[PDB]
Amino acid sequence: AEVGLVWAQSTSGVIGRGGDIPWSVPEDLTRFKEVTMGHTVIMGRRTWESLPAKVRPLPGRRNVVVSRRPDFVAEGARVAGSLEAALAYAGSDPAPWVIGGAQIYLLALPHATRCEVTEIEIDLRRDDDDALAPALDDSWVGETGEWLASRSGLRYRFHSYRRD
Ligand SMILES: NC(=O)C1=CN([C@@H]2O[C@H](COP(=O)(O)OP(=O)(O)OC[C@H]3O[C@@H](n4cnc5c(N)ncnc54)[C@H](OP(=O)(O)O)[C@@H]3O)[C@@H](O)[C@H]2O)C=CC1
Ligand SMILES: COc1cc(Cc2cnc(N)nc2N)cc(OC)c1OC
Ligand SMILES: [Cl-]
Repeated sequence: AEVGLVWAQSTSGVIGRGGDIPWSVPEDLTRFKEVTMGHTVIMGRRTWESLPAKVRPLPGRRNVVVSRRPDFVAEGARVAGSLEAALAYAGSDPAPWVIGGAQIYLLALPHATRCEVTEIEIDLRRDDDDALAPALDDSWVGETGEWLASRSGLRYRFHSYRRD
């Protein structure tokens, strides 16, 4: 099983602020759908909460929420008490995806063999309570696309990385 991580970050490494994603780049949500469609999507409890209620569970995917609380309620999702448990509920899924947030990416990173990153050209100065992207060392190899204009007026680009 190829455990993948998918996220969007500013160039500075911010993925979340004030419980939200601090930009609007539609092309990123489209990409996210394209990558994750048909697979398990594993998320931390706070990410689950960040999603608008009507958008969740994410359709066409098996949703899993990681919590320490074995009685946590996620309507339309399986709740798991660890990342290892989350990966077990993925079953025979050949390519489960971890979809955030900061805490869960760090948990998953040792299992991961693929990362799909959208970089957003926005000037965000890291605050103390920002959610931050994991750093990838050079065991990770891949390709970086060209800068693209979003409908938003910001630029973005895709990075695809893998390791054995
Ligand atoms: N730009 C992007 O690509 C994305 C951005 N985000 C943003 O990221 C932020 C959320 O990230 P973050 O705050 O780090 O939270 P997470 O989504 O990573 O969830 C953290 C929670 O996961 C549970 N948890 C953590 N570690 C463990 C463990 N070892 N075992 C079991 N459960 C565990 C806990 O839930 P509990 O307390 O219930 O036990 C904890 O509160 C939001 O702002 C969101 O909008 C999210 C997804 C993608
Ligand atoms: C489809 O809507 C959402 C998707 C995500 C997760 C996510 C979004 N973009 C990327 N590139 N990777 C991800 N893991 C996170 C969200 O909010 C925190 C979303 O709603 C706004
Ligand atoms: Cl990067």
